[PDB]
Amino acid sequence: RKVEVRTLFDMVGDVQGKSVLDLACGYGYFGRELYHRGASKVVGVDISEKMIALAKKKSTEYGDNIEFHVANVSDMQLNEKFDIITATFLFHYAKSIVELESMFRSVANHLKPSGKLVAYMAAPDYQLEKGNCHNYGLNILSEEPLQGGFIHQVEFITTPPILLTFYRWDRETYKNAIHKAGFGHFEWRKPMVLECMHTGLTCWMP
Ligand SMILES: Nc1ncnc2c1ncn2[C@@H]1O[C@H](CSCC[C@H](N)C(=O)O)[C@@H](O)[C@H]1O
Repeated sequence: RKVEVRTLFDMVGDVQGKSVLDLACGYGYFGRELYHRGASKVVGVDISEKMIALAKKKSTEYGDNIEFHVANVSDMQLNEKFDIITATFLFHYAKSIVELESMFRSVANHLKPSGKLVAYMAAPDYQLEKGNCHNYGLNILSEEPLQGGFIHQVEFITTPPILLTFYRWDRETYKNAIHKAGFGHFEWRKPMVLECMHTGLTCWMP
């Protein structure tokens, strides 16, 4: 998925001298890559004690300067604003519209004026009835309808196979969440390769 990574790095653009906050950072893969492209500062946040422990361990192996915090994005307080916030596969862990809105509000509160959010999530549009994504390597096992989205149980065709639950919020739910948070504008980023897929989201503060 080169164009996914390309779009992701295109969505972020130039990071030279930019402060980056990596939300749902895991062991800090993405923030670390932006550290090597000349980010002035990188901070990582994840809700998992396990992931942040492994992140700090990896930073030791790399001898990098990256700061890691255990926090829920919905109520995190770093007492600092950043040029760029990355939130790849964070928002489909939001179990409610209120939680989704909490997360966007928290992102906005940590953005410098004219700062941008770069996100990637399960396509808001996707409905099971349209067709399953076996070809893409993602098996949709169950669909539970929510007010303004769906709960999807997804099996990734791996060995062993693993089952993930996505809260797939529709475009309108996202638009309202982005609006309430006080973003100036945003757009959906959906690349098309020549010779089911996840969607990018870029949001700019005034
Ligand atoms: N409310 C929340 N706040 C912060 N991190 C969260 C969260 N809910 C889930 N996460 C974290 O989100 C991560 C998703 S997997 C890692 C995603 C990573 N940004 C990437 O693109 O590769 C998990 O590590 C999980 O612990």
